[PDB]
Amino acid sequence: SSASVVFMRFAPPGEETALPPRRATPGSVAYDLFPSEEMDIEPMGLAKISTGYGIDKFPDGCYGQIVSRSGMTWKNNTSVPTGTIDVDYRGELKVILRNHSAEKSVPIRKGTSIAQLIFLRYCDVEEEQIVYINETTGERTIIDSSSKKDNKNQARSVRGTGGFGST
Amino acid sequence: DSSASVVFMRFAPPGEETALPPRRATPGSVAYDLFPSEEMDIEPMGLAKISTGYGIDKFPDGCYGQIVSRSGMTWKNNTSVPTGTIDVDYRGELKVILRNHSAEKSVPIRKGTSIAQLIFLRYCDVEEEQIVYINETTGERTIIDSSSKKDNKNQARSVRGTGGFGSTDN
Amino acid sequence: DSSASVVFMRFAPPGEETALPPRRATPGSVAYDLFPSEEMDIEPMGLAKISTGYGIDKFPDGCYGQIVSRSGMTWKNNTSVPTGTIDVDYRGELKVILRNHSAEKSVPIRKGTSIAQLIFLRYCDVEEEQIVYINETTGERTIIDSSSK
Ligand SMILES: O=c1ccn([C@H]2C[C@H](O)[C@@H](CO)O2)c(=O)[nH]1
Ligand SMILES: O=c1ccn([C@H]2C[C@H](O)[C@@H](CO)O2)c(=O)[nH]1
Ligand SMILES: O=c1ccn([C@H]2C[C@H](O)[C@@H](CO)O2)c(=O)[nH]1
Ligand SMILES: [Mg+2]
Ligand SMILES: [Mg+2]
Repeated sequence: SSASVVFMRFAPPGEETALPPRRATPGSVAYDLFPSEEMDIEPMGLAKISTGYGIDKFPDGCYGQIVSRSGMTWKNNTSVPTGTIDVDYRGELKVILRNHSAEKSVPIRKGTSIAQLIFLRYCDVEEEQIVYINETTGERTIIDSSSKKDNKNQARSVRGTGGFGST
Repeated sequence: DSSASVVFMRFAPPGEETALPPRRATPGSVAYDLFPSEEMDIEPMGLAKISTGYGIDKFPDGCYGQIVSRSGMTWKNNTSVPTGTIDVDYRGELKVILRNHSAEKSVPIRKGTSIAQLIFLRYCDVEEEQIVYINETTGERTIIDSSSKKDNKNQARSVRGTGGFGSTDN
Repeated sequence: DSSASVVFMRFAPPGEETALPPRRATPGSVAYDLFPSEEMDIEPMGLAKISTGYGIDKFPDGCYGQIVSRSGMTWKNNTSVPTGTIDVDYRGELKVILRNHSAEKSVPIRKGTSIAQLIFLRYCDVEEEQIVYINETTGERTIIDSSSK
């Protein structure tokens, strides 16, 4: 089960919630996220929209990146300015959507997907070093070095449901 | 070898003028410079959809195409590329979405100057998925749904074709 | 082992005060927090190029560096990081491009607060490429060009 994902639905079974993440076509690279509640983003506004789902299990070597959908961007003059989901995040996925229109509001509706989640491959660094390289001599001075187990320069040990500048 | 190869498809017939082909500027460049097929001026606070003249016929194995902004275009012209996720079943022409954040200046779009860059990023094409409800108090896990890629769960349509830019929205 | 190791290069000499080093905030954090070398206030609707004090001497195998926005700086300060693609031959100092989307408020850039984050993303360094023309009506394929890295 290498190319597998487990989404966690925050609402109990039988309770009403957002439409589940879905892949629009067989070659779609991302899951369309839907809003749990409806709203209208005011001109020049910034919204944090709940999707009703979290990620219980990520595919191996991947993290989740929320990116904009081209239709929502172009037709509604928006952007998704952030969307990096850490692999220890246990909370609900929230979409940050910016309205760039000075006169029009953006409709957020239950049947229409607001952004998409892609599972990107990244390197979870095991070893790191900070070096100083002398521009004139070429001499390398090791300033510091750490292994992932060292948990050096850490904000906290457990992310939990903490996000949005929680560190 | 499909693992490290790409095939771009040119939309204009061979005996016709078109955009400069996607190309990597340096040996360490991670992305292909994209060029416009036609010229325009993006008005202050404007948003443009620019034709590049090319599509992707074949992606490198396990990769998709991500259109990202160029640092020069972003900084010198006060722009952004607010979207750029290319699906591996997309058969249409790549279009660059460029936003002008300047209130006073227009952005010049010219044939010899690159407007964005395209990176082939490694992603997971999910084969098996589950939706679960986790009750941490009872230590229980209720499977709401499960699907394999071939189940085509909650799909909009079978063939993407040349459809993009909200083609799956109502 | 080059497969999961990184070497950051500090631009300031060792006896000099500089930006806080790139750090992963929690054990599950996928990105390194970047900090400013100097303090500033980004004017309303402004765009800043902020020095971080560090470059990348060595990238993990098959990875490049992508500077992306932090959700706190985006949401609390009404910003975006509109660019951040670091090429694997880049020997300069990483600079964060931060846009202020507010019309009335300035963005404070302070030494102890991270301004963006750096992810080591896996990408394909293409070895072979072709440009083809596909005749929609006939299905015939004409190779326009082909090149190896
Ligand atoms: O667009 C975003 C950005 C972040 N987060 C969550 C997950 C992430 O690990 C944490 C802090 O970045 O907040 C979201 O829900 N959506
Ligand atoms: O910036 C973008 C975003 C999308 N698309 C196309 C390809 C993609 O698979 C489809 C649906 O987003 O639209 C582009 O050409 N450029
Ligand atoms: O946000 C950015 C984008 C680019 N660069 C550097 C590295 C890259 O290889 C070069 C050209 O894009 O400029 C930065 O320092 N910061
Ligand atoms: Mg889509
Ligand atoms: Mg963080």
